[PDB]
Amino acid sequence: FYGTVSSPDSGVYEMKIGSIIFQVASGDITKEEADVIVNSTSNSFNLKAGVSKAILECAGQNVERECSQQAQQRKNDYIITGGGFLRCKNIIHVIGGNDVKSSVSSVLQECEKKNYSSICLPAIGTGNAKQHPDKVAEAIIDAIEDFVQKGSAQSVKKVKVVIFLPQVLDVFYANMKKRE
Ligand SMILES: [Cl-]
Ligand SMILES: [Cl-]
Repeated sequence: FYGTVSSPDSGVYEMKIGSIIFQVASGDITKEEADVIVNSTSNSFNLKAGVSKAILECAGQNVERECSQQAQQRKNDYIITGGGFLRCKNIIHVIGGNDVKSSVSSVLQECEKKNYSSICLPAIGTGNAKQHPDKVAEAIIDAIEDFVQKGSAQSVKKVKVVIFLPQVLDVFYANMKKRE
C-alpha cells in the first residue's frame, strides 16, 4: 500500500498509504485546520498539560465543559466534542494510555461516519502517558494500513501527525522509511 516518502515543505514528510496522504511535521497542533483534531487526554478527559493544555486553552471553556459532562454520564473510550475555537468541525479526545492503534482506528471510523476528509493528530500517548515514540509511530501507521487494507478509506483523504518534539518527528520519519 506504501508510496515514496517525500518532503513537500522544510521538516514535513509525506507518503501514500493506499489512497490516503499520510503526513508528519513538528509544530503546534492548535495552528492546524482539519475536519477533526485529535486530543491525547487522560481517562478522566480532564488532562490540561503539554499538548492537551494547548488544545483545551485554544478550543475554549465550552469544549472543556462538554468533555467533563460527557465523562460523568458514562465510561467513554473516547469523547467527540465540537471544535470550539480550534480550526476544526470536531475534536476527538482519545485516552493517551490506551492502545494507540485502537484509538486511531476509532478516529478513522468516526471520520468516515461524518464524511470527513482531513484528520490532524499529535503523537498520541508520548506525553503524559509516556508510551515509547517508536511504538506510537508503529501503532498510528499500522492503524491507517489496516483501515486501507479493509477498503475502508472513502471520505478520509489526509491524515497529518503534528508532533510537539522534533526528536519524535525523527522517529516517525524512520518508521515511514522502513515501510516505503
Ligand atoms: Cl499522552
Ligand atoms: Cl505530540
